Amino acid sequence: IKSDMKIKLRMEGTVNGHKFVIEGEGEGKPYEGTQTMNLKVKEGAPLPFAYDILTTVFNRVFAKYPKHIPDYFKQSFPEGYSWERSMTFEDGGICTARNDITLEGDCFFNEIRFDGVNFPPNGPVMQKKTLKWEPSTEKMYVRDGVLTGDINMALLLEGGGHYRCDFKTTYKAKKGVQLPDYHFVDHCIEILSHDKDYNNVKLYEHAVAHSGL
Amino acid sequence: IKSDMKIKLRMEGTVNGHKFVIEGEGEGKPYEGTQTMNLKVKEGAPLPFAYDILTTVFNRVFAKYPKHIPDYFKQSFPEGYSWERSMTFEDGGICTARNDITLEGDCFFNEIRFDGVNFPPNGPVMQKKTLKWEPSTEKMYVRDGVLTGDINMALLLEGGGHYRCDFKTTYKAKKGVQLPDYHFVDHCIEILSHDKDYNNVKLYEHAVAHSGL
Amino acid sequence: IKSDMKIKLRMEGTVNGHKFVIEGEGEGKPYEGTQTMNLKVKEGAPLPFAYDILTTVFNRVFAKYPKHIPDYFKQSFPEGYSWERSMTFEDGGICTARNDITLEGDCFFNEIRFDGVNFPPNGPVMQKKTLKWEPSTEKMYVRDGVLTGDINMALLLEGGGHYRCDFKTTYKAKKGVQLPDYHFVDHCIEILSHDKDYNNVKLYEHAVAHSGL
Amino acid sequence: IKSDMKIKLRMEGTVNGHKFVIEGEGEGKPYEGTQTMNLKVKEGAPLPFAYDILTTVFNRVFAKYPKHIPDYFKQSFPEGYSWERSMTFEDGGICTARNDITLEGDCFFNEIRFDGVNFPPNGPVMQKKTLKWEPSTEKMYVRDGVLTGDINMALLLEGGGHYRCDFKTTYKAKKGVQLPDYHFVDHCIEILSHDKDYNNVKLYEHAVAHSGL
Repeated sequence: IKSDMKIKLRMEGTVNGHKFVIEGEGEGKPYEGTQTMNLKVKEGAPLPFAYDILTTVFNRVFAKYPKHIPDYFKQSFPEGYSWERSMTFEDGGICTARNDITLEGDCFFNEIRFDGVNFPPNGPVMQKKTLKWEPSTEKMYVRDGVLTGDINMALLLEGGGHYRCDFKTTYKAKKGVQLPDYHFVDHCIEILSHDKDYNNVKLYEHAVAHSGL
Repeated sequence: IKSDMKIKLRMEGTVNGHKFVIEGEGEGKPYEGTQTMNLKVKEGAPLPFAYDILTTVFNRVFAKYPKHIPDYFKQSFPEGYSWERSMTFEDGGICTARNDITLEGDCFFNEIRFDGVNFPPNGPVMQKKTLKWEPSTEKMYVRDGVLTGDINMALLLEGGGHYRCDFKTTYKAKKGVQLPDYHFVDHCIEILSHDKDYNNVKLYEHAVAHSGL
Repeated sequence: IKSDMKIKLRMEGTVNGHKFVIEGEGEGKPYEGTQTMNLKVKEGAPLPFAYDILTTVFNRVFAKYPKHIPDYFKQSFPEGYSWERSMTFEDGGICTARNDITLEGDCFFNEIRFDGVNFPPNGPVMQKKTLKWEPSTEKMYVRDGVLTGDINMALLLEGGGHYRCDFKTTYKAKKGVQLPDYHFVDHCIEILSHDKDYNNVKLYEHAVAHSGL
Repeated sequence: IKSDMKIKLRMEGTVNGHKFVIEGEGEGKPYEGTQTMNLKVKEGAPLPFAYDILTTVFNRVFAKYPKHIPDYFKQSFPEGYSWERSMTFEDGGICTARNDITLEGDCFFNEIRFDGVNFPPNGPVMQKKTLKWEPSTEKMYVRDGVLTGDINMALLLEGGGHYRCDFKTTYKAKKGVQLPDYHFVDHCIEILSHDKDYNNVKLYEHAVAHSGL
């Protein structure tokens, strides 16, 4: 894991019955906790739901970990790691997602599956009324020998107000690593640019681990 | 929809990272609320998780509806209907599932996707310690012009005790149908026979709609 | 526990900051699974929230248990039992409640505490837009040597539609009793009459235990 | 609200049927985001449950708010504010709590009610196996004209591992105040000293508001 790394991904999913495929190519700085990616809808264009529900699915290797907190993710390579996540929205929408992350040369490959169910037809996801995710702080703790992260996430909505989602992600190293004590990862994710129907999206994330107050 | 109907299905899914395909062929009696199916694992054998998590995913057409409760499901054909479901287990395991149900001649075809995440590695699902689902009563109510069913489900476990799961299923007719008032559907599902690793399973369900006490 | 029993109760609670006391006197038939009660607001009249949230707090002794299902509740007397319940509404409202049930002569005394928080100010509870609870089926199972009941409950709302609440009640006998296997209790509760601000309410419940389909 | 303020409180509650009263006296620095309190069990000693479940119930006035984030709490006085909270533990334990906060001279008075239900008898709360709350980051957002804070909280347990609780607190000013945009409050709470059965406890909290990464 070098100061500069490339990223490639493929997501296949279904949300509200709508099948899609998205591919991404980007780059990031693992030790600065930053990454940027260009994403293209390859099947199912135009997506009928809020693109924002996908974006946090598009790798905690890209998080700046201070010396005092063991870095579960960077420690996991070359073998790498996978994660699974549930996203429980406050109106009963539920998404499941996974990523199997491999490293070849200077490039992370991401094999992703995303599924979304029970979104109300007049809700902000199906009506595409989301603006952005707010920054967040993920709570990281060991459970059954692997790392779990829980996050209170919120989408800022058109015309004001927020739409809440609770994330639970289970991260699993493919080798033994030094496990961290309870800690936090601050995140900020943003769509830098997109075209009209989000067929093309440029995405960015900054993340930094810390020990709280 | 005749007194006797055939059923065919294909499920593709991933649970705990493990990819699989299962195909099923069966028959049922829509007006008696009964059905039986033979299921075969076509890819991913042997499944590393409790087969029981799948079984309720393997069609509320097969539910005996009395004259006084509009039958959302039978009314929906020939066009048919689809459903989406989240299954929230008490230990944080979450599954998402969907079925798109079509009718050709005397045969229902079921296109199914199933995804499971966040199952604890020492839990009853990953350790295959489930015996059966208990019978249940699904609560059916209209929400946003479509039908929602919520169920408090429980797996009876090896060595006693239960493992709870909450189902929320959204059922969507592909045409206009007379919508029912709040009602119930009693269910009982059972694996009639299986081989050692559940590569072959014979499954049965009985369901009856009612208006409660 | 005779064919006819009297009931007296006192509830103290706070909902949305509003303190109240309600007292009740009634009668029921334990073996027929029926009871009726007259309730009077003694402090905090007029209640600023939907009275319906209280009613299921105003004793599973009054449930008709068939010979084949051990009756945890009737078995518990003369010593009696207590219960605790959480009520999780779909809009984030949460109530907690408890009842300590004693028997003196032919009369059950009920010491009740009820607390409600996080109800949205424009929601159906604070705006008093509830009509009734729908009938329900409670799922009963043993957990840690005591009985747990889970219920998918729904309030029918003014102008149509439902408002969902999930009940979890833990029932604790004050002596050893034969524990039942997994079973169900059907319920129907209804306000028979009330005055304008629900200062006076006549309430009824019918409940019957069964083994499902 | 001065650089130094006094605090007095009274909590009445019931957890697992066990009634108690606790009184507290302390002091804090509202603009430094710190406070300390001495708490005494006045009724129900010795408490049969983990004292830690109470501690975050023992005032966001004591949070350091930077100039760029409107301070909902400090703005609310002299009239003051109240809050309600639900605490949803991962094993089904649920607590409800409220605080009505008044200011007289240099002293905040806190009228508190706390109720806890559905705690498993062999769980860490009833078995008193909690060590401390981990630091946290509360997510603050406006909803229905008032402020809501959600927190992923975790108790560190004896012998390792964590026990998760999700907090939702609704904060209500008793006058009009400038409402803040989405923000965060970092918290750290600690028991500085206690006697054997927690009849006497010295408690401390540090909290700082921020805008995330």
